[PDB]
Amino acid sequence: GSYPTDCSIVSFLARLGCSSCLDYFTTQGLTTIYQIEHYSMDDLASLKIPEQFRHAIWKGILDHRQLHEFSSPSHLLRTPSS
Repeated sequence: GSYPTDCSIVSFLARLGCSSCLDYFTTQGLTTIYQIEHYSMDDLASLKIPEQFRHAIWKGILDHRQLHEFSSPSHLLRTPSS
């Protein structure tokens, strides 16, 4: 519902076994996983998601972010700004 989407908090949470947590996401306006693809433990906690769930959920979101940006020691450089 509401425009086409890919990964939803419903399926995203279902895979982790915490679909009930959706109420906390919807209560703030989050229905898609992408909407929180870059969510922090703070934001997740702000929505009212418990620490026992925010961690699991947060973990799932992080794993999704790694797909877009991988990490490796001594491989690629970057141009830092102070």
